[PDB]
Amino acid sequence: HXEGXFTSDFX
Repeated sequence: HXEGXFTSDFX
């Protein structure tokens, strides 16, 4: 799970 890393893509 990308816990606290949703912005990963937004980059």
